[PDB]
Amino acid sequence: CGVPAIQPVLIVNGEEAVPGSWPWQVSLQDKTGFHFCGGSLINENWVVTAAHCGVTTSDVVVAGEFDQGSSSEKIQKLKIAKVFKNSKYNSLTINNDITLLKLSTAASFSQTVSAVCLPSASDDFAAGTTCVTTGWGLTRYNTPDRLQQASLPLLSNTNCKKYWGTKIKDAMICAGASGVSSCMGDSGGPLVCKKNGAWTLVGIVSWGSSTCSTSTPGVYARVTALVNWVQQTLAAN
Amino acid sequence: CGVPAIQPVLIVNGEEAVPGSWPWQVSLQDKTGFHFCGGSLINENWVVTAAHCGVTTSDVVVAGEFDQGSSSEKIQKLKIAKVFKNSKYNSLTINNDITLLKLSTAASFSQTVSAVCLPSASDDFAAGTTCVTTGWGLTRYNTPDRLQQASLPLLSNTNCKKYWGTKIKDAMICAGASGVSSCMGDSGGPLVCKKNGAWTLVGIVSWGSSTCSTSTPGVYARVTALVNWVQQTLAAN
Repeated sequence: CGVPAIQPVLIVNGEEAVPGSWPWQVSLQDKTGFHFCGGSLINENWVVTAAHCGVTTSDVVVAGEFDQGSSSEKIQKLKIAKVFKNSKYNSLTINNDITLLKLSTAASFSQTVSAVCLPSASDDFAAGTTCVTTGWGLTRYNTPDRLQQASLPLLSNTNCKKYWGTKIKDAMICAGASGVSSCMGDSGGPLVCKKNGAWTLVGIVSWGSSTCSTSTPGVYARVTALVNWVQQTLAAN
Repeated sequence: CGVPAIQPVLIVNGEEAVPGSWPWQVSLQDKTGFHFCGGSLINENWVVTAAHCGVTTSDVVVAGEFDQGSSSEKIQKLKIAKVFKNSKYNSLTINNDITLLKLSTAASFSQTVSAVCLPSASDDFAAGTTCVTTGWGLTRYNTPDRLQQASLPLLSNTNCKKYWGTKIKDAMICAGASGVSSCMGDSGGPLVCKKNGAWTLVGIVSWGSSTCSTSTPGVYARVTALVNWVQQTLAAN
């Protein structure tokens, strides 16, 4: 996992990504074809997203897109067999914001469709570390056709509390406050960090500034606090 | 519909309701028993809630509760056969925020469990009209065991724009700004108005002040703009 065939070359204030460079990035679409949330493939049969995306078996997982306005990409619209919302999820506090999507039919991995790595529960993602977030959410609080990316730093929970207070829980990790912002439509999408040459999912786009303020920290589901559940869920289904 | 057997006697700044007086009010609970959203029974097999509640077939519809901390109420924990999210729903803008829940097994109507009425698409709910909202959301931005209620006035879209601007769409109806506020956990719940002696669902608790400010208007899904879909959905399933 985590090594794109098409190497990425480095959301409000983001940049257009190189087509197919974030192979695990999928798009959650309603019956209507409307993109409402991002997702990350972890294997050919499972997608990780935000519990708040409120995905159902009537939504579809779309893989391999770059330009959502395009009809010329070899994309995969996959049916969802079932929705696994983490029982620890608290919608009131947006805590433990993660849901697993089991596909009815397996994605066909290619150059443009592949898996992101998942970390170990004990892994350390240090404050100051520069990671990348991707997605098709608003670029202006203004919806892009083409997939955007942005490099941004991890913050420590303590420093994040400075902005958000008691809203930040252990199962949360803050990123941003750097001149870029994840925004409406980015939710469920990946926050990845590169190490020993591969990308690991450290966060799931969860919530942030009501106006996608670029000077405010973005909040993501801390994958290290949720990976045991991911593993438990895959093991059992 | 809309005529409680146990007559209601007239959420932040609300009041405890008379037990069983809002018979259509249900509670959406996760596997864990955690109440995350409200709902309204429209008949013995269907529940109307907010699309944003992100309900799945793994959540349960609970009917007949007053005190969620109690073990002595004759309540009904109903399985959900399927989730019908309105395809018009836009999560980015929280527009057309409605989902229908079809129960696996029919609720047993009683004195404490019954249906709310649905209006006609053409119905007029005038600004200034006093309605009631119910639910178990926070009473302080602080979660209540016992069901709360609050009377509050309808606002016109135009006046509401004054506070929320372009966020207010045609499928939205504002209520509050009156000294009471719907709050986290109230979502999916009812906004009912009494006329010709019965209660009609005019709104579905949708969104509002990030701090449940009592001087800010609450936003609810305007049932008149969604009732045709409700009827279409029931007709077909």
